[PDB]
Amino acid sequence: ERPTFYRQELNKTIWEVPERYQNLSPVGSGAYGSVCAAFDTKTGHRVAVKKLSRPFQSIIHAKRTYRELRLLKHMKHENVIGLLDVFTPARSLEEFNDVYLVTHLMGADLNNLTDDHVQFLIYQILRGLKYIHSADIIHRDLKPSNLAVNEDCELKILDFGLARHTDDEMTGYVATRWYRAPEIMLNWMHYNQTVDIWSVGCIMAELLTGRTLFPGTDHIDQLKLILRLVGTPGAELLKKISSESARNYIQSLAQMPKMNFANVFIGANPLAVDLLEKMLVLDSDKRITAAQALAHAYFAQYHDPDDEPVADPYDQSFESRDLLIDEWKSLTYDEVISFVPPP
Ligand SMILES: O=C(O)C1=CCCOc2ccccc21
Ligand SMILES: [Cl-]
Ligand SMILES: [Cl-]
Ligand SMILES: [Cl-]
Ligand SMILES: [Cl-]
Ligand SMILES: [Cl-]
Ligand SMILES: [Cl-]
Ligand SMILES: [Mg+2]
Repeated sequence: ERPTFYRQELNKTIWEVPERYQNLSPVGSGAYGSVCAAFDTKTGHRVAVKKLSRPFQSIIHAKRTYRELRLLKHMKHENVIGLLDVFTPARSLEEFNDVYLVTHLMGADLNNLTDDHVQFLIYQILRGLKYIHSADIIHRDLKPSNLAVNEDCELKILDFGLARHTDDEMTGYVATRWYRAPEIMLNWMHYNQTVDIWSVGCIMAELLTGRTLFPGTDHIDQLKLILRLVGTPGAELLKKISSESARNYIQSLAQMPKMNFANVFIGANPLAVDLLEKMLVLDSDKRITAAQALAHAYFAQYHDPDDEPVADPYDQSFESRDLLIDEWKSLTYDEVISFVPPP
């Protein structure tokens, strides 16, 4: 049976939601969309409710809406954001126009530390990342503002199905670039899931020192900071930079050796230094993986190979499919009506 819906004026729009959701109030800066906090009377959770803005206005927007719903419906892991509910007030495909998504309300992020704290926080990021990567999903945007943390230090990874970041968003002295792997920052080559391990290394360093690792003022300044720490590329990696122009620019720089990480991260646990050296490798083929990193001695007090699960298979063949607006809309409607809530 369909629930009863009620209407309220929120975020310059009329919101129409099931009676179970009460005490709606706008929250956040708008970085993830148009979002309200609420109390869910069915589960007892404080929740975040997102109303999608013009979901089917173009082919690009319609496919992005379908992508967000597919990703959120798949993610079922303690250290990753999950979907509590999805709904529409429409009674048929013909009147379907708005989509609402519901998740747990998270109070703070990593921006808002003993060595034991660093162990637990990085362990949880890697546990969630092992799950994400087992489904052949690449996050691309791990950074402190995308990591929700509660009073008991428990952590969830955020940011799935939103618009790809623009060139302007990545320009200048901006946190949205400081965590990016060099091969994606400069479009050196076709990248893969190894980009996310670079980002984890940048996050871990910052928790240990209290300071951004590579706070570049622009793309080139940031590359210079990176190469000073990890060394200039050797002939093996240069061959793999398929961009002719990017390869030529790199060879204009004087060669530099990799620095001594024990003299950069002064006083840190030697096991933390060792792990950072294995994450912050310029050649992405040679970086440690999430599954390998969980078994590193730095995490000995938390690692349990019987409690680090992998994901069900995730079919993303739709990503290479060309459809019309109304076809993406119908696929999205089908995914709304088939949703089954978690236990
Ligand atoms: O990455 C996302 O899609 C979300 C992040 C948290 C804030 O907005 C959301 C609301 C509902 C479901 C998901 C999200
Ligand atoms: Cl209800
Ligand atoms: Cl609707
Ligand atoms: Cl951030
Ligand atoms: Cl992106
Ligand atoms: Cl030189
Ligand atoms: Cl699937
Ligand atoms: Mg993002």
